[PDB]
Amino acid sequence: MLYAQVNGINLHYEIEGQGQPLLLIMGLGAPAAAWDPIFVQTLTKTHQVIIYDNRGTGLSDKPDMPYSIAMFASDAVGLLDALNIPRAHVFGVSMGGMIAQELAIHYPQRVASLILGCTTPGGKHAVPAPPESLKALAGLTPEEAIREGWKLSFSEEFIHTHKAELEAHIPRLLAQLTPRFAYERHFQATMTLRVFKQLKEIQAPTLVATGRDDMLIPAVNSEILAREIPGAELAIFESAGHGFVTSAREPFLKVLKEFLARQSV
Ligand SMILES: CCCC(=O)OC(CO)CO
Repeated sequence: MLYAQVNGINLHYEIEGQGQPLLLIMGLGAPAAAWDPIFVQTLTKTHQVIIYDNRGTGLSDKPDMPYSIAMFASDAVGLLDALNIPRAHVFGVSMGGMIAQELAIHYPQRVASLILGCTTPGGKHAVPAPPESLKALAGLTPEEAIREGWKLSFSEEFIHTHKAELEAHIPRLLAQLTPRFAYERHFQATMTLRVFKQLKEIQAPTLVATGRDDMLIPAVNSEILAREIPGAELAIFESAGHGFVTSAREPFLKVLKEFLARQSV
């Protein structure tokens, strides 16, 4: 129901809670509805949490044009401008983490602190998973694509013991599908990231976090990020993968809240 007009397009967002602003940036082809709800609701107790649909996703406009990480970052800053927020804590997951890096480099004045979740600096120094594995875009229903996607983010035992919790998220994901053309624009956007050499210039206090057994974005990329960014802290969660925000939710909340309690806008 709420929209901000940014760079000539409409971006759907939701904002909740009181406290310092915390902007959450979601990954490849994923709308705000993809956020773990307990994670987001818990953060609203201490922070004013902003979530949103990147262009191409959810209820935002979906222009069929080349997308880039710079463009996504410009959209995020424009959202903050529309909300009249001069400075925000930024947490980005996966491609959202790439957007966050771009924000910290090119718009440092807008970024109070930086949290980089299961992400990568891209380029020849990064380690990707096979492009093949990013086929959670098949011949499958959207529902069965989501269930197959869980195998990339969660262990078999986690999927078994948390079945009801995972399945309850399906309707929220199916409510606004990312169309194939937009998904491809997001995928190509991931190859426009040119930040490795500039990571050392990031001034924001930084936390880098991932699951050790991430099969989609190898966890070594977090070690690379943490090494390059001055003063960056590193949190690797042991029995967890790409879906660590869900499968390591309480340990990550504890680390994230402790990090944020030492920060300000
Ligand atoms: C500072 C803006 C407060 C605001 O209007 O949003 C509220 C109500 O949704 C939650 O933060």
